[PDB]
Amino acid sequence: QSYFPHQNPPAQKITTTIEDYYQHSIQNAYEGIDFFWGKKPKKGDTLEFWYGRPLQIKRVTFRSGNAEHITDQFYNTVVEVLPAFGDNNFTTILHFDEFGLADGDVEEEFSLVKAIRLRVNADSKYWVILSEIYIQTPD
Repeated sequence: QSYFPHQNPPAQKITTTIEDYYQHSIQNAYEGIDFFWGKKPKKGDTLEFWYGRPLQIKRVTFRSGNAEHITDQFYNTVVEVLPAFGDNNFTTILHFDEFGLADGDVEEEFSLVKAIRLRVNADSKYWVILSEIYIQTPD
């Protein structure tokens, strides 16, 4: 599969500073339609999911690359959350690892969020794919 859809919590806003490729938007990937395909990430790029009410989350999964494009990962990129109750600063919860996967259980302290984002810490020589985005709730 080039893509693993999921029903994710409805987002109020989804922003990215990464130019996408035709029919491969970040909204498409979040909404279960098809994989995200972005041009080369740059230092400082973000991809953000904003929620209109506090959102309880249990696990986050961002799968970068896919079988046909194994290079097209998020490198040197963090997953951060903006807690619902706290100031306007995101906190890092995960990194894209040696498999290009950012996946883990969210600690309880960071689990009630206003936003989830990816933030890129270095330029990449490759395009980027998200083939799985799963914001798992306790429901």
